[PDB]
Formats: sequence, structure tokens, C-alpha cells
Amino acid sequence: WIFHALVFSYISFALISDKRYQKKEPLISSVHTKVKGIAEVKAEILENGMKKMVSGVFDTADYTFPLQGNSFFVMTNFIKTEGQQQGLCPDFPTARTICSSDRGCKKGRMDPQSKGIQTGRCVVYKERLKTCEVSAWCPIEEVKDAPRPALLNSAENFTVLIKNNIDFPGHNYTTRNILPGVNITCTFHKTQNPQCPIFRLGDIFQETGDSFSDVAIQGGIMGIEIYWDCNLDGWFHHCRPKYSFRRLDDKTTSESLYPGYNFRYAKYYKENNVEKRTLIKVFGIRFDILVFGTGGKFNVIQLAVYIGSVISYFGLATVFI
Amino acid sequence: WIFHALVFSYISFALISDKRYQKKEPLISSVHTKVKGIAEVKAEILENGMKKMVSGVFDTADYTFPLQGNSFFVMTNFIKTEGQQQGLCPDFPTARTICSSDRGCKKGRMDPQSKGIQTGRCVVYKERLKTCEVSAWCPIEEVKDAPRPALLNSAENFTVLIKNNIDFPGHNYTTRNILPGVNITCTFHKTQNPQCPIFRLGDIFQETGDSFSDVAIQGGIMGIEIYWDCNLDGWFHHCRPKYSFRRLDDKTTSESLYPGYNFRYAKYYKENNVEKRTLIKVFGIRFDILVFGTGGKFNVIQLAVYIGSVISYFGLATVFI
Amino acid sequence: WIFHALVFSYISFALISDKRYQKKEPLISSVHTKVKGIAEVKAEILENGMKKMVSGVFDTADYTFPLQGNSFFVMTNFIKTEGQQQGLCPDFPTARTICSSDRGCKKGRMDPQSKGIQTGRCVVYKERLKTCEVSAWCPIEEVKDAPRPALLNSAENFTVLIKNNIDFPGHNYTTRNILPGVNITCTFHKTQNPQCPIFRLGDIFQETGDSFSDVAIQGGIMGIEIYWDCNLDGWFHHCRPKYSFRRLDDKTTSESLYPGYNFRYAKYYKENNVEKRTLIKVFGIRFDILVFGTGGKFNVIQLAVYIGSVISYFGLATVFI
Ligand SMILES: O=C(NCC1(N2CCN(c3ccccc3)CC2)CCOCC1)c1cccnc1Sc1ccccc1
Ligand SMILES: O=C(NCC1(N2CCN(c3ccccc3)CC2)CCOCC1)c1cccnc1Sc1ccccc1
Ligand SMILES: O=C(NCC1(N2CCN(c3ccccc3)CC2)CCOCC1)c1cccnc1Sc1ccccc1
Ligand SMILES: *[C@@H]1O[C@H](CO)[C@@H](O[C@@H]2O[C@H](CO)[C@@H](O)[C@H](O)[C@H]2NC(C)=O)[C@H](O)[C@H]1NC(C)=O
Ligand SMILES: *[C@@H]1O[C@H](CO)[C@@H](O[C@@H]2O[C@H](CO)[C@@H](O)[C@H](O)[C@H]2NC(C)=O)[C@H](O)[C@H]1NC(C)=O
Ligand SMILES: *[C@@H]1O[C@H](CO)[C@@H](O[C@@H]2O[C@H](CO)[C@@H](O)[C@H](O)[C@H]2NC(C)=O)[C@H](O)[C@H]1NC(C)=O
Ligand SMILES: *[C@@H]1O[C@H](CO)[C@@H](O)[C@H](O)[C@H]1NC(C)=O
Ligand SMILES: *[C@@H]1O[C@H](CO)[C@@H](O)[C@H](O)[C@H]1NC(C)=O
Ligand SMILES: *[C@@H]1O[C@H](CO)[C@@H](O)[C@H](O)[C@H]1NC(C)=O
Ligand SMILES: *[C@@H]1O[C@H](CO)[C@@H](O)[C@H](O)[C@H]1NC(C)=O
Ligand SMILES: *[C@@H]1O[C@H](CO)[C@@H](O)[C@H](O)[C@H]1NC(C)=O
Ligand SMILES: *[C@@H]1O[C@H](CO)[C@@H](O)[C@H](O)[C@H]1NC(C)=O
Repeated sequence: WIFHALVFSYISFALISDKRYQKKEPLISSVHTKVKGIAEVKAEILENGMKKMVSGVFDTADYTFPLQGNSFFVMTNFIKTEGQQQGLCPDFPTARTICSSDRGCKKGRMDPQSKGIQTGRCVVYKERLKTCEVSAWCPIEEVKDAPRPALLNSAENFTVLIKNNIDFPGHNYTTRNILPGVNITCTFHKTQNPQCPIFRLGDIFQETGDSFSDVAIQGGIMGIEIYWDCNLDGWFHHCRPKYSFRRLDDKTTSESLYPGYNFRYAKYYKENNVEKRTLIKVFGIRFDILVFGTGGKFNVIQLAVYIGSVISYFGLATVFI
Repeated sequence: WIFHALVFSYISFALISDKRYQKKEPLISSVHTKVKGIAEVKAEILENGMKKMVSGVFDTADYTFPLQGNSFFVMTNFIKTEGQQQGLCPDFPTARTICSSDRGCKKGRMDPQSKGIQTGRCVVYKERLKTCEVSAWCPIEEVKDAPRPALLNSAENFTVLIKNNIDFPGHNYTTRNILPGVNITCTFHKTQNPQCPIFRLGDIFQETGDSFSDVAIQGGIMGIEIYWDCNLDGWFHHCRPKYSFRRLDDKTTSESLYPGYNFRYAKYYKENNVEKRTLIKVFGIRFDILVFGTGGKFNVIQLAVYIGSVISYFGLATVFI
Repeated sequence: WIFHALVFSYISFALISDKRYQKKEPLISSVHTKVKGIAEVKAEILENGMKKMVSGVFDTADYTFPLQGNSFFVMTNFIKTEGQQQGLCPDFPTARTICSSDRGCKKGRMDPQSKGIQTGRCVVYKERLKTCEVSAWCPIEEVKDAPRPALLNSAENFTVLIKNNIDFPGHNYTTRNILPGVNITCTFHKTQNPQCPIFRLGDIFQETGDSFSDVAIQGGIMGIEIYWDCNLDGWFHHCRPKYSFRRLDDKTTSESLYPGYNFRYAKYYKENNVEKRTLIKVFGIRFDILVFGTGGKFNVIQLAVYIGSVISYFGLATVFI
């Protein structure tokens, strides 16, 4: 009766809306990014208790790294420990490193917080303050915070140009993030330019509602999501990206869980016939470009199997009344 | 009647062909590549208007980068700007950089095309030609094209050895790209050696129909696809790779969309007690190894559910006549 | 009759166990690792036939590389060829390089085993032993084995801290590897600490049953699997990682298939106004963090379609008797 027409209607609807006539294949993604922008570093940092003038112009080669694994990194802050060489030196004053006597130092001791192996001697670091002498790259990098305003704070004004190429192998269909002939000069805006592949980093942090400066002080991990909802039927054809932004780092703020994003980068060189090293603690934001999607095209066997689930609601819907 | 036997036959066929008795799980891929080959660079390049002799032998450490994220890079061309140091200098003559007077330069101006921050002064670059003086790594890298024949043109003769390891966790089945005891000495050929994991790069560009030289001049992004169609039933067992090749870069040829593949690599050093930098614009092909596949093994619940869609064509096929 | 209740029971069971009422979406993973530990290298290596003292303290910046593509590398051994410069030199004595006369050397010949291009001359390498003179980075790196105990053998005591963030976009559900407030100080143990994100590398090799020392001599590729079985219904809620460990390298032990894991890292520098290079053959373990999983939440259309397969066993189960 009428309930049968409503069962046919709701069933065929669930078919249409849920695209069950379609077979759905996962996508294959390739990413290629070009980061643009420079930054001028004028700041006053404190090195070893003394004030020091940090200046210099930073371009692409000085703060970024080519995209490896659908992700790129933009340095936003740094601490620089210059002139290190293999030797013996008192470890940096810390609750774990301070020693009253040689009894507080055990030869061969290693500590997660330290970067050296103890010799077993208690030596003076400054004045009457004593720390356990270690063998390491000397002098030891100080335990301090990253610069109070991030040295490369201007990075929010930088631009990332993203090129995404997706392919569905089963359906033999290839398409790319940028269709031909589009006006490339634009900034991505949620509404004004939803297809602009040019992203201002500050814009991204506003979309996720995080402040770029705060994250820039100690680093973070941001996420650029490129969603691909795709239809390959022709009766309704659509297959373009949807750009969303999600902040990926944990924001723990606990010294035990290593917050932010940073890494220790070495620059080796020789000086006065001695092996030497300039260690730079590098702070910045890692952007992770996550491309996910599904491509649909009608399958007879799928539409069949669905019908086979559906005739049982024809008959069973008849048996209900 | 006969239509019922044809419905059972077409249904059970769709089962067999579409492997619907089988549950299908996605694969997990690990890649490990070893690139072999060297190249001799004898060429004459033009630096700052003057001819210069570019020579040298390039081995693995000089042109490639270990595989990060199922992809490896092979440099094929380069422009080298040596001796840069932080300072002030006239920007390179360009439609956007040429100034008639100090009125064309605004102090603090930054430009996507430039690598510096303007001081607000109009200075001479050469002769009577004036550009806006900038603060940057000086001298500025010239605006020129990459060498006319690619300096590392020999890269087409290089070899990539690919090692792929796939695992299906649900089915607890692990297999690798190279089965034991195979004659490793071979070049992959579509027909003569379809299982050779040794790929000549030129061969790859011929398969995709792109010329290796052209792409090598300004760089590109190529794609090595490893398809895994796999059957874990035993009645029919097959699970080997299918190597296909697809060119991934967009081939735009528009100065606004940054064509090819290149990146700006810095080499820092100290000289005459001055912080100095040799900037190399690096051109090459990025190879993206895309491993996709599906592993099938018969599922009772799946075969069931399919039968449950199928009995409705038994009965409904009876009701049709 | 009773067989109908057993068909309803086995069917509804297959529903419950196989979670067919649930729609299942694949996960999105982001990884962030921090490696901790240092190593002291005291060893005696043989360079060019003469004994040499290898010593030095190695920290994070000296042996690891930030996580690129859900994978990180820990160097465990190395051979160091210092002072190389572009020139001519006899290739290293090898079955393929040894020449009786200039007839054994062809000008322009390149060989997979060699790192140079032959000049076509047969010269003395040592004493009366002759090899084919090549143009390359000179002197050529010796053909030898990696140090007999791995120089960075202590790497098994190192620690990897893994931070995984997964997201299901369709279900709008985000969760991370580390829930808040957990006691971070711990070592992952299969039973004692199944949720500890802190992994000792030696522990990992014991779990996979490989010896860390052996692999550390010539390198390897290990696999850290993070499985995510997840339920988003609330009636039964569970969504945590399962850490498993699988050794990914092929363990071929054949000189033709490049066993282990190693790469040739160049350190360029200038000396006596000559372009020079220190080549280091780097041996270590690459860890591949493989995050896979599935998130389930009940779907009306799915539960429907299943019922539609099921009523045909109601009726067909009736027709069987
Ligand atoms: O040197 C500095 N940064 C260089 C970094 N590079 C990037 C490019 N890498 C790279 C490597 C291989 C292939 C391709 C690319 C290398 C490493 C370091 C890691 O983080 C990103 C940038 C640095 C930091 C802090 C203050 N200064 C300066 S250099 C400087 C000196 C004087 C004036 C201005 C800048
Ligand atoms: O130096 C040159 N190329 C080195 C590259 N490397 C690769 C290896 N990287 C790497 C880094 C970390 C871990 C593991 C690996 C570093 C960067 C640069 C980026 O592109 C690939 C090669 C270079 C370019 C243009 C003319 N010359 C020369 S060097 C030279 C000088 C004189 C004679 C012959 C070669
Ligand atoms: O130099 C040595 N190792 C440095 C490695 N780095 C890591 C960090 N990379 C990196 C690059 C860009 C961004 C971020 C990071 C660079 C390359 C080399 C590749 O393998 C990992 C470590 C090395 C090897 C063998 C003996 N010695 C020494 S240095 C030394 C000298 C004297 C005393 C102690 C150590
Ligand atoms: C990013 O760029 C904007 C625009 O150039 C900067 O904002 C300008 O700042 C200057 C002085 O710093 C002011 O005179 C302008 O009025 C500002 N313009 C706008 C539109 O706000 C901003 O400071 C830059 N960000 C960083 C971190 O340097
Ligand atoms: C790649 O290698 C081939 C083979 O060695 C090169 O082709 C040879 O070139 C030499 C002179 O350049 C000729 O004498 C040979 O007859 C050629 N052999 C063949 C089979 O063609 C080729 O030039 C190399 N490619 C590049 C870019 O250097
Ligand atoms: C990893 O660390 C352990 C613990 O410090 C080392 O084992 C100790 O070795 C010292 C001397 O080498 C002995 O005196 C201790 O009794 C050992 N302790 C234990 C618990 O075994 C081990 O040698 C380190 N591994 C490497 C490769 O250096
Ligand atoms: C995919 O479709 C295009 C359409 O022209 C065709 O040229 C190409 O050969 C197809 N791919 C395969 C593998 O058949
Ligand atoms: C692109 O759009 C901008 C406005 O946002 C406009 O100024 C510019 O001229 C356009 N480019 C072209 C080539 O039309
Ligand atoms: C996978 O199968 C092998 C076959 O011998 C078995 O040894 C191994 O334990 C299985 N894996 C698991 C997790 O049970
Ligand atoms: C591998 O095949 C080649 C021919 O392509 C042959 O010359 C070589 O001897 C073979 N290797 C072995 C070990 O049989
Ligand atoms: C996901 O759920 C949270 C729950 O509060 C909500 O705030 C958020 O807006 C949801 N995401 C979307 C895209 O609606
Ligand atoms: C964490 O557990 C260890 C024992 O494994 C204990 O010594 C330590 O005090 C605990 N930390 C906290 C904060 O409770």
C-alpha cells in the first residue's frame, strides 16, 4: 500500500544520499610546496649572562626545509651555542647537576637532562657554584627559555603555496589541486577564496583559533587538511579540495613531555686545527599536509547487492502489516 | 526455469569475479631505495656576465638524499652563488627592482621576487642602471635560467634499486618486493623484466613518455607506482607488485606558479672572521614511490551477507516472470 | 522453529561480533618523536692499514635526524674518509679494479662498484699492486667492513618518545596517543606498561627477537606499529593504541642487494684554497612508525542493508526445512 511506496522511497533515497550505487575507492596524494617570505631579526638576547645583539636577514634557505613526507618546517625561533668542541666541562647548573662535593658525581653517569658523561668530579661552573664535570661538546648549552618574542616572529606573514595531485587508480582518473588558468594571485580565505592554494600562515592559525606568536615562541605542529569528495558519474560531477586547518601538537606545557616543536641542529667546522661545532636549538612550526578523500563511480555489482538487500524490505515490509 | 539458472549463474559469477566471498584489507608499505651512478660535469656557465668553467665529479653524496617518506631526490642541475654575507647591496635588475630615483624605494619594503628588505635608497647595480638597495645575503643571486643543457644530464643513466615491504595486519601476512634467490642483475623492462626492482631513470621517463633532458633542466616530480593485487586463498594465490610510472608535476610553464622542482640550499662557512654563505639553487627530479594495494581472503560473514543479497534475486527473479 | 531462532541468533551475532551495525572509517595519523640518549665512542679503527684512535661524545645532534614521513633514523656505526678533493687517483684495489696494464683501463669507464670515471691509465695503488686511475673525490673510500663492534653500540640504551595524533574526519573525532595526566616516567613493557609511549630501542629488538648489536653493525630498518581499534558508540567505548614491533629490512646478506641500512653523507669545506670534502659512510637503524586503524560508529543505512541481507535468511531458512 502506501507504506510500500514509503519503503521504496526511503530505500531508494538511502541509495541516492548514501551513494550506494557507487563503488568508492581511496585516493593517492602527492604534495609539493613552495614557501615564500623573509624575516629580519633585530633582537637582544642574553648569552651566558651578558647581553648580545642578534641581527640578520633570513631567507628561504635559512629557515625552511623541502617537503619530506607531505610536511614542511618553518623555523620561528632559535638559541645558538657557538664554538663547542669535544672536551671536559662543568655541566650547566640545574637541580640535577649541582654538586656539593665529588660524592655527588659518579664517573660514567648519564642523565636524560644532561648532554654529557660525568667524569666523577665536582667542579665550579661559576663563582662558588659547583656542578658535576662531564665529558661532552663543551661548553654545554645553557638551560634557558627560547627568546621572549620569537626571533622569527614575522613568519606569520609567510606564504605556503601547496600543489596537490590526486589519482584514483581503479577508476583511472587523475586530477590536481590547481585547475588550469586560475588567477594564482590571491590569499586563501574560507569564503572569499576557497580554492586559492596560497595560504598565509597567520591566516591558518586564526582559522584554528591559535595565536601564531605563542606557538612561534616554542614551536608547534599544525595540520593542513585537504579533503577530496569526488563524484565520477557525470550526471553529478564534483571533485575539488576542501581546505581545513587543525592544530596537531598536544599543547601539554609539561617539561616532562617535551612541549612545542624543536630540534638540535649541528654545524660542524674546523678551527685552529680543532674539531668544532656550533649547536643551534631550532624552534618552529611543522605543517603536516593531510590529503584524504574518496572517489565514487556507479557499480552494477554494488547497485545489485544493494537491491538484494532491498527486496527483503519489499517482502518483509509486506509481511509487517 | 532457465532465467533462474542464469540469475544463479550471473550472481555467482559476480561473486567470483568481484571476489565478494573475500574480505579485503588495505596494505602497509615500507620503502628503501639505493641510488647508484655518478656524473661528470664539464660545462661552461655564465656568472655575472663572465664565462666560467664548471667541472667536477659528482657521486651519490653530492646529488641525492636518503628516502624520506617513500620518496627520494636526484639533483640534475644547479646554479651556484658563492661568497654571500649579510649586508647591503643593490637588488638584481628586474622589472620590479629597477628604480629611477630614491622615490621608487620604500624603506622596509619586501617583495615576493626579492630576497631582501629595502633600505629605501636607489643605487647603481651596473653602469647607470639602478636598483633598490636591499639588506640581505649579498650579492643577490642573479635572475637567470638554469644551465641550457642540465649540468647533471647523465642522471638518466642512474639506477634506483627499490625495496618494498608490505604487510596485511588483519590477515597476519608479510611479503616483500624481492622474493629470495632472484637474479638481481637486470634492468626493469615492462615485458622483459616486470619483476626487476632495478629501474633506470631514463627508462622511467620513456615509459611515461616524458623527455628526461627537458625535465632535468628545471626539475620535475615523477611517480613510481607499485600496485599490489593479492589473493590469500590458496585455491588461487597471487601477490606480486605491478610497476607503473606516472609524471606527477603539473607542467604549468608559468612563472607565477613556480614550475619544475628546485630548492634553495645554503652552505654556511666562516671566512676572514666573517659569517659567509654559499647559496646553491638545486634543480632535480623528486621520485615519489606510491605503494597501494588490497589483500583478500574469504570471509564467512561476507559470503553470508552476499548470499543474503542474493536470495532476494532468487525470489524476486521468480516474481519477475 | 528452533533452527529459525538459531539463524536469528547466529545472524545477529555475526552482526554484533563483526560490528556490521557500525560504519567504519580509516584514521588520519600524525607522528612526533623525541629521541634521548648519548654515546661515548672509544674504539680503535684501521684506516689505510694503520691503527687509529676513534674517540668522542655523541649527542642528539650528532646521530639522529628529525622525523620525516613518520620515521626517524639513529646512526649506530660509521666509516670516515677525510680530506677528499676533486682529482685523479688509483681506484681502491678490488677484483674489478685491479689492472695488469693500461689495457685493463678504458678512458671514460664507469662501474657500479667504483666512485670515479677512469682516465684509461693503470697506476700503482700500493707497492706493485696496480688499479685503474679514476677521476673522482680523492682518495677513494676504502672497501672495508663496518667497525667490528658498532661504534655507537650504546644506541640500544637510547629512548624514543612517540606522540601520535589520530583523527577521524567523517566522525569528527580527534584523539592522541597520550591521554592527559599519565605518569610519563616509564619504559614501555608489553605487559607492565602497554600504554607507555617511551620505548627503549633494545627492548624493541628483543620484542622482535633480533639482536640489536648485529643490526647495529651494518644497519637495519625496524618497524613500530601503532594499531588503533576504536569504537565510538558509547555503549562500548574503546580507542587506544596497541604497540607492536616488526623488523622491516630484508636481512638478505648478499653483497649484490646492498644489505643493512647506510648512506653516504658529505661534509664540504675549504682548505688551503681548495674545495674539500669529508665523506662519512653512515650506518644505523631507521625506525618506521606505522599507524593504522579503523573507527566505528553505528550507521542506520548500514544496519539496514545488513537486515536486508538477513531477512533472506529468515525466509530462505524457512524454505530449507
Ligand atoms: O642555519 C640556520 N638555519 C638553517 C636551517 N637549515 C635549513 C636548510 N637545511 C637543508 C639541509 C639539506 C637540504 C636542504 C635544506 C639545512 C638547515 C637549520 C634547520 O632549520 C631550518 C633552517 C640558522 C639558525 C639560526 C640562526 N642563524 C642561522 S644561519 C644565518 C647566519 C647569519 C645571518 C642569517 C642567517
Ligand atoms: O653540495 C652539493 N650537493 C649536495 C646536496 N646534498 C646532498 C646530501 N645532503 C644530505 C644532508 C643530510 C643527510 C644526508 C644527505 C646534503 C645536500 C645538496 C642538496 O641536493 C642534493 C645534494 C653541490 C651542488 C652543486 C655543485 N656542487 C656541489 S658539491 C661539489 C663540489 C665540488 C666538486 C663536486 C661536487
Ligand atoms: O657528523 C656526524 N653525524 C651527523 C649526522 N647529522 C645529523 C644531523 N643532520 C641534520 C641535517 C639537517 C637538519 C637536521 C639534522 C645532519 C647530519 C649525519 C647523518 O647521520 C646522522 C648524524 C658524525 C658522523 C661520524 C663521526 N662523527 C660525526 S660528528 C663528531 C665529531 C667529533 C666528535 C663527535 C662527533
Ligand atoms: C605582518 O605584516 C603586516 C603588514 O605589513 C605588519 O603590520 C604592519 O606593521 C607596521 C609596523 O610594524 C604598521 O606600520 C602597519 O600599519 C601594519 N599593517 C597592518 C595591516 O597591520 C605586521 O607587523 C607583520 N607581522 C610581523 C610579526 O612582523
Ligand atoms: C648514457 O649512457 C649511454 C651509454 O654509455 C650514452 O650513450 C653513449 O654515448 C657515447 C658518447 O657519449 C657513444 O659513443 C655511445 O655510442 C653511446 N651508446 C649508446 C648505447 O647510446 C649516453 O650518452 C649517456 N647519457 C648521457 C646523458 O650522458
Ligand atoms: C646499556 O646500559 C646498561 C646499564 O647501564 C649497561 O649494562 C651495565 O654495564 C656496566 C658496565 O658496562 C656494568 O657494570 C653493569 O652491571 C651493567 N648493568 C646492567 C643492568 O646490565 C650496558 O652495557 C649498556 N649497553 C651498552 C651497549 O653500552
Ligand atoms: C586512462 O584514460 C585515458 C583517457 O584517454 C587513456 O588514454 C589511458 O590509456 C587510460 N589508462 C589506462 C591505464 O588505460
Ligand atoms: C587576480 O585578481 C586580483 C584581485 O584579487 C587582480 O588584481 C588581478 O589583476 C587578477 N589577475 C588577473 C591575471 O586577472
Ligand atoms: C602469523 O603467522 C605466523 C606463522 O608461523 C605465526 O608464527 C605468527 O605468530 C602469526 N602472528 C601472530 C600475531 O599470531
Ligand atoms: C643474470 O642474468 C644475466 C642475463 O640477463 C646473466 O648474464 C647473469 O649471469 C645472471 N646471473 C646469474 C647469477 O645467473
Ligand atoms: C566536532 O565536535 C565538536 C564538539 O564540541 C564541535 O565543537 C565541532 O564544531 C565539531 N566539528 C565540526 C566540523 O562541526
Ligand atoms: C611514576 O611511576 C614511578 C614508578 O614506576 C614512580 O617512581 C614515580 O614517582 C611516578 N610518578 C608520579 C608523578 O607519580
